[PDB]
Amino acid sequence: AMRLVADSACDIKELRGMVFKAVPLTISTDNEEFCDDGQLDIHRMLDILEKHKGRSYTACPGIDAWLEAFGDDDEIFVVTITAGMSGTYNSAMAARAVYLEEHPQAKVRVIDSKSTGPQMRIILEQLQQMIEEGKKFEEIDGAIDAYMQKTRLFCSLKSLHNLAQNGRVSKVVASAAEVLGISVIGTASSHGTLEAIGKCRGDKKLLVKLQALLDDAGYEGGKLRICHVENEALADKIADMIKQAYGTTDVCVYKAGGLCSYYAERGGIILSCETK
Ligand code: NA
Repeated sequence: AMRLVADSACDIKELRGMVFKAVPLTISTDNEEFCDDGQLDIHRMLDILEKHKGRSYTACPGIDAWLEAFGDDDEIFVVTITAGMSGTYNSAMAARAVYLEEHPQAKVRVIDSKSTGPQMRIILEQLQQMIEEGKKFEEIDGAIDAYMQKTRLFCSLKSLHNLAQNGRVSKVVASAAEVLGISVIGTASSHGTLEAIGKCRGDKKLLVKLQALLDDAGYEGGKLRICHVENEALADKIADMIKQAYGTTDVCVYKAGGLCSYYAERGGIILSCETK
């Protein structure tokens, strides 16, 4: 009975039909720690941050939190946010090291998603599908990396202040979004970093740019996952556009978790898809 584990950048807390545990990251100011778990009031956190004048920070999970999440299962897949932008992958590898010294029959694969959010979700769902198909651990461990090559992520961000203050995007890139009504469109790069594609004024222009990006990426109507930070309206417009243009039936629109809400910011969208 295999176990799936992911950091909270995956935005989800359950995978119906699977054994799954999310491991919280933490967002902090000088005054308060926000743990990205079931207790988090994200709307309140965003309100605090929008009027907070000082620096804010994020932290990866402790080794103890990973160990708790592994439980005592002998076959575990762990999906992490990109090693290109976070120490999360390393923390998971450190926890795996301890776990294997404590569980002699265990197999644990840590997967650097090279991404975040909905792309981590798509990976988790594919792991689930292969497990349900009866594939063995070693088959899944090989195959998931091949599957990941046929997935992409795009985002549209209305503010990149939190990314920029934490050194995760260049100032020049972030400055575009400082203008009211301008968003920055990005993709997950081959190095697992945020690659800015361009700027965009308004929802309709974003829909057209995304359609062009999806076409070029080899999108042909496969699985599509869209998370949003208090922008269900835009996420629903994107989903409608994609259904109409590509005939997609496997679509889910859902809310971002704490970590993705912090870095994508209010208004932000992130989407991931399977490609040919
Ligand atoms: Na903006």
